[PDB]
Order: sequence, then C-alpha cells, then structure tokens
Amino acid sequence: NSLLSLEKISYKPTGKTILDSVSFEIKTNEHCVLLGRNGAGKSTLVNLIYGMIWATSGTIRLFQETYGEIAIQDLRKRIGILDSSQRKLTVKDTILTGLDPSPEEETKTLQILKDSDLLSKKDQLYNTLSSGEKKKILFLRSIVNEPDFLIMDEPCSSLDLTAREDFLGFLKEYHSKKKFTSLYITHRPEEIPDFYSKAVLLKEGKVIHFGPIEECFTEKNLEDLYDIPLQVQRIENTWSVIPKQ
Amino acid sequence: NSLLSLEKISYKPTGKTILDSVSFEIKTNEHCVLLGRNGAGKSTLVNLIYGMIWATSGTIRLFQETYGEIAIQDLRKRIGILDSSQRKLTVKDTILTGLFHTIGYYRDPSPEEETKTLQILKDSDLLSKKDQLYNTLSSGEKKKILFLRSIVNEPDFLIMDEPCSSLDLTAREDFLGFLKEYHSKKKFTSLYITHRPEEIPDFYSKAVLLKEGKVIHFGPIEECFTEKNLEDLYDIPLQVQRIENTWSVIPKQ
Repeated sequence: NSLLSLEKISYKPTGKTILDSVSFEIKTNEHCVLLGRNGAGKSTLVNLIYGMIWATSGTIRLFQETYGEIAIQDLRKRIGILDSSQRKLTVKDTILTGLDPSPEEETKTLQILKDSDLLSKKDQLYNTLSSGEKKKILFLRSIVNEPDFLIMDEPCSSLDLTAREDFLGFLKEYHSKKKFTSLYITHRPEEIPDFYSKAVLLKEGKVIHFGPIEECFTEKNLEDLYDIPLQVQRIENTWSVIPKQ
Repeated sequence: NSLLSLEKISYKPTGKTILDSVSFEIKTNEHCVLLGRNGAGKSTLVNLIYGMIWATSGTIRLFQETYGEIAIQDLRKRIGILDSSQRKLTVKDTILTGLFHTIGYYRDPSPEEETKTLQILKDSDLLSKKDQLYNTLSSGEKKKILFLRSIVNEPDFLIMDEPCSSLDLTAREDFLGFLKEYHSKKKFTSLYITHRPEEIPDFYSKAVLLKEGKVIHFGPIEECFTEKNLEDLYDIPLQVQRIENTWSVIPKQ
C-alpha cells in the first residue's frame, strides 16, 4: 500500500547537485508535509514527482510502478496540483480548467461543489471570492480529475490569519468526509493542519529526517533545518515555531 | 512633537470608500505598527502618506504642515520607504540609488555622497560588503540594505511596508536582528505595516488596527493587542500571548 516512494532520488542536471539522495514514502490515505526553507529544493522535488524532470539517479514509484513504466501524461492525470500562482471566470469555470465543456464534465463540477456545500457560488465570479474561498475553489479544481494523490504547493501563501483558518477549516472538513492522499509543501509550520501525520524535512536538497511528524518536529531537527535556536510547541492544535531571543 | 497626524482621512475616488475616516498619530521617536487584514487598505494608506494619492476628505500633516502646504517632492525627501517591489548594482550603489533627485536635476553621486554611504555601512557593520553585488546577498541581507537605502536622505520618518515579505523564519530573524541593533544605537521614527503579528519587533509601542478601511483601534500596542481587539480585527476566537519577545496570535480550536 505504498502510493509514492522515492529511494535515493538525486537530481544533478549540470554538475551541481540540486537534490541529493532523497528518500521517503507516502502510503495510501496518508498526509505528508514537505517542510523546508526558501531555496531548499522543494519546487524541484515537486517538478520531479510530477514528471516534468527526470531523476539523475534513484528510483521513484507510483504504487508498484517506476516512473519509467508509466506514460507521463497518464501519471500527470493521476496527480492533482494546487498551486495558486497559476480574465473573469466563474467558480464553475475555474474548476473546469483543471481537466471545451462536455456535459458529463459540467455535471461532475456541480457535484463537487455540492459535496462541499458551495453550489450556491456556482456562478459567482472567482475574483469576488474572499482570499480563503479562492483557495477552496483551487482545491476543488485540483481534485476535479479524481487523482490518486494531491500536491498542495504552499496553498496558504498570501492568506492572512482569518483566510488561512477558513481554508484550513474547509480542508479539515474535506478530510473528515473523504479519504485521500496528499503532500503539503510549506516553509511555515503554522500553516500545517492537524491531520498531517508524516513529514519530510528538506535542507539544501537533502532530507534531514523523514517519519512521523512528532519525530521530525523536535527542537533539534527544526534547529538543524532553520539554523537558529527555536522554541517548538503545540498551541491550540497548531505548530508554534518561534525563534529564541 | 506630533510628527505624523491623520484626522478623519477618507479616500473614495470612484463610488467605493476605500479608506473611511482614518485617524491616528505618530510622535517623534515613536514606533507604530499598522496591522491589517489583507484587503484592509494598507497599501492605499501608505500611498496616501507618501503623497501618491490625495485624500477625498480629512487632514494629514507632517509636523505642523498639512500636505497641501508641502510640495510633494519635498515631502518624499522627508519620508523614507522600505518596499521590496520598488539590476546588477553593488551594495554601495544600491544605497546610493536612494538619494533624492530634484525633478529634472538628476546627477551621479558626488564624492561626499559616496563617503556618506560608506559611513552608513560602517555604522551598521557592513562596509565589508560595499562592493558585493546586491543580487548575491541572502534574502534577509537584501532587506538590511534596502533599509539603509531608505535612510540615505536622513528622513524625518521611515515607512516599512511588509519588509518581511519573502523571508522565511531564518531570514526574518536575520533582518529583525539588524533592525533591533539599529534601534539600539539611534533614536528614529517609524511606521511598520504588516498582516502578520509575528513579524513585529519588540520596540513597536503603538498600533493601529485596520479592517475594511477603518481603524478598529489605535493606541498603546498592549491595548490594541488584547484578545478582544484582535478577535474584532480577525473575526475569530484567538489565543494571544507573548513568546520569546514575539507576539503569538493563534486561532482557537
């Protein structure tokens, strides 16, 4: 029941090692975080998982299959990506962009909106939604094709506290209602919902540690990651990571 | 010693009220934070304080002079701005781009201007990087240099508009360390704009809380940053506390 597996994955396309012998695994219905500083190689690793770049060594597998065994266009359909960085479309049409509009596709879109108590917004323009609601819609767009797993690339970027809580609340509700698999990418431990049970800590392209999130988020492992003394604790079921004076 | 004052500042350029009757003031050598939700109007307010847009009503003054009494070019010489949006220059060169150009009379830096910039770097223990290219600095270091640039004209006050943008925790610590060190050496006046309470250094003593173009509260920061006033700002139950000399504001479960 391994869904994603990386075994000593490296990426050295032009004499500089960008990813160095990366190993971790995500089982079916698990939720894993990839935590690292700005510039740690997280975007590169996502590119590799999504089949946009080939590893220069190691083995990567989706279920039982090495990436060599799967047509990349088929792999990409089976992996959903939420990343907001991607004139005047509605809620419905924005979601449809994640797949012209076949009827079957339209029905699917409306059901996904209905399952998440947001049908009433079907025709609201996307640009009028609150910042958090926009991310909820991009989440629905990321799962429109019913992927095997979802990559959420810094989905709380540019959300204030209230919007973050709105989005994360929608995530927690989706998780209570539906089994799925995910990899959540961030540099801010406070953006991580309580249902993430596993973590990969990435520093300068190397895994510092992978495993249960309580094992990774020790003071010592986070200090190695951030290179400064830290106070780590849990407050209100969030991770609080604050530099020491 | 009222240095900046806004009295009932409103901005309604085209049927929608973007700022509504904004009132606050900053005295000489005070450090004031503007904490607002995204979309609260913070960028508009900064633009108005920097003379880029005119208020639709109300009064804004630098010391005793209304903005109507000051040539906006002269206003801007007196207000430093640190903004990360506003290209292969050295550190020294980057600081020198901050010099005030009289309209139509741009000139290269004088010998004495070059010397003054080196003194700035020396005073902040960065002379050693004078010739290092700006684009090779760490992300927190770039913000230090932008701060130096912002004070090159010796302004009356400084606006730091989301200065921790693009900084991870380590880079933020680096830059905030530099700010605190600067503050320890020299009295100055500032307005720090953020949407993240954790980005606010300890020397900020006053705050303005902004929501949908309106001031929710203005006063001593401990008065503004009560659970009640922050729950009014953020519209959710919050746990507010101080941890390692930083503000922790965390949603309740």
